Amino acid sequence: MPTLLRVYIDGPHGMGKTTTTQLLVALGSRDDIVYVPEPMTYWRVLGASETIANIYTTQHRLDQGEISAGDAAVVMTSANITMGMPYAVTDAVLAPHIGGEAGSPPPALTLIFDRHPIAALLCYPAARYLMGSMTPQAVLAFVALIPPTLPGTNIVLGALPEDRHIDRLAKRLDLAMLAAIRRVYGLLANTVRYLQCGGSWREDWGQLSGTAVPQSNAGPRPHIGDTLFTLFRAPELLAPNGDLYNVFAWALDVLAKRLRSMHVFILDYDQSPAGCRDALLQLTSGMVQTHVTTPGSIPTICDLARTFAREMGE
Amino acid sequence: MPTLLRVYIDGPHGMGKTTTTQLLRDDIVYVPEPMTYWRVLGASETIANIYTTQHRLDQGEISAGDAAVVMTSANITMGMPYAVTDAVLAPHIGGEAGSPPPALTLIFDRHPIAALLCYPAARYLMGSMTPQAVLAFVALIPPTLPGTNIVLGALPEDRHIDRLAKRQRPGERLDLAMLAAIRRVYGLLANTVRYLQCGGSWREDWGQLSGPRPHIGDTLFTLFRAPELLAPNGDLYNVFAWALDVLAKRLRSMHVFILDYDQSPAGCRDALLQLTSGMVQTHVTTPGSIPTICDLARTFAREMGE
Ligand SMILES: Cc1cn([C@H]2C[C@H](O)[C@@H](CO)O2)c(=O)[nH]c1=O
Ligand SMILES: Cc1cn([C@H]2C[C@H](O)[C@@H](CO)O2)c(=O)[nH]c1=O
Repeated sequence: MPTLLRVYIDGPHGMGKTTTTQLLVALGSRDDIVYVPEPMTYWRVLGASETIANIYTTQHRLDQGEISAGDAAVVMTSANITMGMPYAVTDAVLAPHIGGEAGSPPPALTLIFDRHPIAALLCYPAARYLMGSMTPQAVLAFVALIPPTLPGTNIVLGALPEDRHIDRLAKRLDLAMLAAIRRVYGLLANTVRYLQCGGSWREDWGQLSGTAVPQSNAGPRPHIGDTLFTLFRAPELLAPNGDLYNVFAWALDVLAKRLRSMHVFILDYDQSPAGCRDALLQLTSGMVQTHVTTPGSIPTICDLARTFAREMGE
Repeated sequence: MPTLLRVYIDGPHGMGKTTTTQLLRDDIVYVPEPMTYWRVLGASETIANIYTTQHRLDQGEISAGDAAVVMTSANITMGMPYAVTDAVLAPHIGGEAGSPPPALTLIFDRHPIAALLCYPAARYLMGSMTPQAVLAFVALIPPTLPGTNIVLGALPEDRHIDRLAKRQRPGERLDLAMLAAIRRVYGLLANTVRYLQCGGSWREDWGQLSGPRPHIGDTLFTLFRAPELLAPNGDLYNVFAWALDVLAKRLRSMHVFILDYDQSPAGCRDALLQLTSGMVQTHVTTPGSIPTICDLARTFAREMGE
């Protein structure tokens, strides 16, 4: 059976993920590498009217004190359903074709995705919770809906000094949001690593008590205060005993299950587009490939990707 | 390895699902309605907010767009406990056992599809939710594990209205339009499983909606013929078509059983218990899966069901 290499490029917006990814696709043979792009058209038209604008306008309104935190959360929660739709539908139709993990000879097909389901089911929500525009309950609700992690889930997150990032981003201008999203993804990288080194949130929960003070596949085990777990020490989720309600505890259990088997890689975006491209292309060497389930899975996957790209990525 | 029997009691609210499961020490556990999560843990009085917003919309006090945001947002809270529970329980489910008594029997008050498909679909028919939001929920429906036995209810509308009147939840408003919508959605749901099990292919029969199983117009597929989901030439956009493909996959392997609720509580209880004979049991994955499942159930019940 042919082998497949799925690679999800994710991380804070504005680092050059899109530019880079296409440079990567450009180099490959026409048909042995397909790109599932950002579904902009679904966010601006198909699923709803100008979703990105509504998000930014609401955060701005909230900041100005024109609407309440509750009003903002409803809007943000609702908008996040639209933002994550295409990732979730694509994951559900693609899953059946993924077989077991083959190994780190060239893959018959290579699927480059612009973001992974967790961007919308974990990362953006958590960032919005840090911005005060989303409840911690809604965040964990999204987390509980994260699809089972299939074998060969290779994710690439990005590295970029904040000044370089601000610069690159700056052509609404929300630097607090940029910081938030930056912290969320840092935490995420630490969380996979924490999970892969044996970290048990239930065992280290007691080590959290405090406030706010990154590698994904290298280094020692991070302190739980440096992982996504710290975010959920919110008073809304805590009971009279001081411990988390089980509903939320189970959601953190889901979070750990989902992130422990993922393969995370860091791409240094502080270089030219071609550098990033050559950079990303060299990381593919250590990513895990998987077998497809049917002999005709390759073409089906190709159709899906092209159709997705044509209908939703511009 | 011990065998487990999972039974999800679902259907429109107000038929007596709860009474019947209550009436029906350690070889059968009940995962109840997570009322406390809906009223306190996840958010403040979620059922009230739902009914108030439908009522406000009806009065013309807010727009259809405003209603959908609130409705979409609230549906996240309503389905949270079912989704979290499904996610932690899945790992313990093994393959099917067969067509002797099961070591453990899990009775649930509703299945993830009530909040991930049925309520949203009904609110769409009520004008308080977009068809895009509905399919977004459908796309998140957890993979259907083996032994997914779901019991839906049968009850004449007059008997239902009559009964609904008295079991009004905290914040609920007696809405007959909403009752009809939810009744239709579940009727369609039942037909859809059957359609799917008999070979029905929505892509092949889609044309009959604009031109020995049910007709596609009697399944959930009819609801997604909404103009919002179609391109200028009438075609369903692929994003939505894929969502329908997820819907068929999820519902085809489900085991649906109809319980007649037009009878006394003990009648229903026995009725339900006689239906368990044809439900599919599965093996658990670890030897210590039973107790873990028991803990889960009890803890869920204690923390969220009152
Ligand atoms: C993926 C995703 C992106 N975004 C934002 C980041 C950028 O502003 C823009 C491009 O992805 O959208 C969200 O707000 N939510 C999401 O789930
Ligand atoms: C499960 C669920 C229930 N409900 C409502 C219907 C009834 O008011 C009550 C069910 O006991 O809650 C929703 O509005 N949405 C859902 O997803």
